[PDB]
Amino acid sequence: EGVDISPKQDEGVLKVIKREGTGTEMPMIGDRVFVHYTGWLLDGTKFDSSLDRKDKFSFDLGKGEVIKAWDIAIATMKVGEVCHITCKPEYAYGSAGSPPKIPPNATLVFEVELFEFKGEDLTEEEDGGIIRRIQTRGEGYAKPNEGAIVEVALEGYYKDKLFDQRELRFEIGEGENLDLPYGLERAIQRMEKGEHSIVYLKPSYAFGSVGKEKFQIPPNAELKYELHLKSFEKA
Repeated sequence: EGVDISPKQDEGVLKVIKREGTGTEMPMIGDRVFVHYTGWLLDGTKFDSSLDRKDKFSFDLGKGEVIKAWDIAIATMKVGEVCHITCKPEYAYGSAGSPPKIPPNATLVFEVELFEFKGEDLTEEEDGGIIRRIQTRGEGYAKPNEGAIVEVALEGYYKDKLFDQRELRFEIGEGENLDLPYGLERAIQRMEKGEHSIVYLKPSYAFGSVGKEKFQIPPNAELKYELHLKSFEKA
């Protein structure tokens, strides 16, 4: 019925906006998202919803945790948006389907409401110390380990102000000598080859209480780094 939002443009995913959202942004790849849904086969013989749960239905965008359609559809939504998505079998379950639930070559339709989306917490303890927003997915799945040699492009911001900008080759576990905050080294260890990302650092994972005098960074400071991972050697 509505706008074709399939990347290939084959009318595979159709979207009608039932209620307009708020704000300019949409979730990007790797972001965790929070929705409520109601879904049905085009014929309307089986029904499903997330509404029965106290908590929102949630997953990570782009990682293939849901039907291709959702990975596509949600990356077009805004906060508070309510929409209707029609999903041709190509972008859902295709030839075989998923017996017993979903019959062969079924088109699916969803009502989806996006409540919340947030970057990935990279900290082992999930304390919100390191948050990543992916700009460009990298090709690879391998990641650096402690002692690896990396080629990075990095740009540090304090209160939206650039203080550090370099293209360097260094060793994981030796960033301190090159004035790189600990959280950054830990963020790199989570990136893939060719990944462009924005990384948010709370003071604890930044320069902490000491600050960094030469970068005009006060003690106890939130840092935004925008960094690119070119290539690397594991050791």
